[PDB]
Amino acid sequence: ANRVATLRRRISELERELQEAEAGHIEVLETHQAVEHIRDVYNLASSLRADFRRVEDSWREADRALRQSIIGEQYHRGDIVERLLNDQDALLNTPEGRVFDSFQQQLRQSSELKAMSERLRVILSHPSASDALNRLQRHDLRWLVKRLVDE
Amino acid sequence: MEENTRQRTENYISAKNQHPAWILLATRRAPLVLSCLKTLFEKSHDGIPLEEAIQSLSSILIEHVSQEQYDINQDNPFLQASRELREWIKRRLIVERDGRIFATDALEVAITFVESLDNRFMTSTASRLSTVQREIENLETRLNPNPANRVATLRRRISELERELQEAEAGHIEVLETHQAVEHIRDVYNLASSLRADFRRVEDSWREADRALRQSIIGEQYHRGDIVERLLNDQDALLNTPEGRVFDSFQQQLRQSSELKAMSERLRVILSHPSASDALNRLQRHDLRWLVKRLVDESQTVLQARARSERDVRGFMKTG
Amino acid sequence: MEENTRQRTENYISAKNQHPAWILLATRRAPLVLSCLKTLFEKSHDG
DNA sequence: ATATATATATATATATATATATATATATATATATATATATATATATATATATATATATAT
DNA sequence: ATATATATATATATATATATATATATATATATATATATATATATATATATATATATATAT
Repeated sequence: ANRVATLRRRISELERELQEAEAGHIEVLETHQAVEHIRDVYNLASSLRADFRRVEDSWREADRALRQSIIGEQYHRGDIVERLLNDQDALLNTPEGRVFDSFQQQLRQSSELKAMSERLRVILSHPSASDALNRLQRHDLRWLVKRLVDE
Repeated sequence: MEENTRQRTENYISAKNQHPAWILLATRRAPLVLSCLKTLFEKSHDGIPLEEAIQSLSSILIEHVSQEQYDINQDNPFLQASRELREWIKRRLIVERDGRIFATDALEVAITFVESLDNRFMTSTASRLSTVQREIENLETRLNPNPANRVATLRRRISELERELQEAEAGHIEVLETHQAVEHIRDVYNLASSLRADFRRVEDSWREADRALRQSIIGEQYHRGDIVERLLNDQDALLNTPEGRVFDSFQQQLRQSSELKAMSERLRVILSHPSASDALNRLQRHDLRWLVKRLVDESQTVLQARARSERDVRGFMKTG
Repeated sequence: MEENTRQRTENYISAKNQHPAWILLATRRAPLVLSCLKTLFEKSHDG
């Protein structure tokens, strides 16, 4: 009931915005606020790239721990046969691996990524963006999807 | 210009030799100082009454009696705390104002670095990839003024929402599984807690503008020549473009009390979910619970500071 | 947790001595190293 | 006239030896800087005595 | 009622002790830089062994 009520209020709000738009009450952001919004969206986007280098370290640490445990257990086969029969990856580093895997599941919805890539270029084509972000930042934000997928 | 990189190297050298945050992290006692300062400022809501600060710092020093390697004396923790507070005030990483102590930008940056060393909240997450998607989708609709595009976007989003409503009517709704809820709560805490970051810097910017204005007035042997340009308008003389106007726009959103009323209930409702027990520790739950009031109180303090500075500089262009 | 009040100083003491990032910020040559590395990795994060 | 198995010639690849330059590990010396210790001076707070401003009690 | 003595409110002067502020000098730790020896790596000349290419020669 709460879900349907919230969606019913949201759809009515969108209808009101549509009614205003039909009347011609469009108001785009000035430069003063467009610069701020562009900077904010840049500061959010650039964080997606932050933790790729730590997932690798966590997985390597799990690998070293697993090998040391295997060597230490001089007389136990049950643990290794348990590991091998499991269909899951041997390096279940819960704190980082699972979050990264769920993030990858999102990265593979190419429909959203294409729209995001187009929107990046369109935003960077606006006159205000040249003042909001210097050259290097504009370049970095322009190639975000490519480097995300490559990493 | 490529020489900007060499200029950046010079800037880094200057920051190394002059910035309180980098200065602190290079000393041999930095771990103890940072731990004590964080333990002091962690629980607080708005500054610390100075006397209250002394007692808490002395109690913490007593918690560090076993740490005698840093000269933590048992004879009198009160005197030690009194000495330490002035030691840190002299380093201008904590400041004294209105009978209470605050943490300046340098200490905030240092603590953010230290506590982001190892166990920081993950930013590379599906939740943030949805957040940036939504935000970038929203920004484009407001960057272009074409009416056909706007109406098309609205009349397609209406169809999406209508389909989702029809599906929810059939009962196909679904809630977050425990791990998604944990991740989303962590991401939302990471977003919300960042609003409070820049209050300690707006004040520095306004003080910088005030000092620049006074230096410009005093530096001309004949003040009347320039005072005319300043006093010709009734608006605030602290016209700090870099941060003042951004903060003013942020106020222009804070004063919409309806959003705050909704947020106050929504945050506590979110914290009521069982998964919030695991996603956030007790301290983070406390900080996120009172964040709505904390932002407003901090904004009132900052606005009062600006009012004081503007009034007391207007009392200076006159009589000059 | 409550025991964090005491464990945090040990954690920070270990970090200041072990973590490469905090070691680098403590050396006397840090600014040059940071500027050179930032310039190296400015153009490309792909490796 | 082609396959199929030796034989010979040639080229390639490898091993040995030496010369030259560079990298790494270890040890030591040096310098710098940090932090501390020490010494001195001054500031602040409290206590006690006297002076100035104002009023009341005691003895006859 | 007169005459004497004392007390109350407030400040200033002087002394005592605590504490902070300032400066200097010192010891210490540490970073760092250098030097030495050793090992390692690359290049060139030559000897050695392997492999391939070409041709001869048997059998169909």
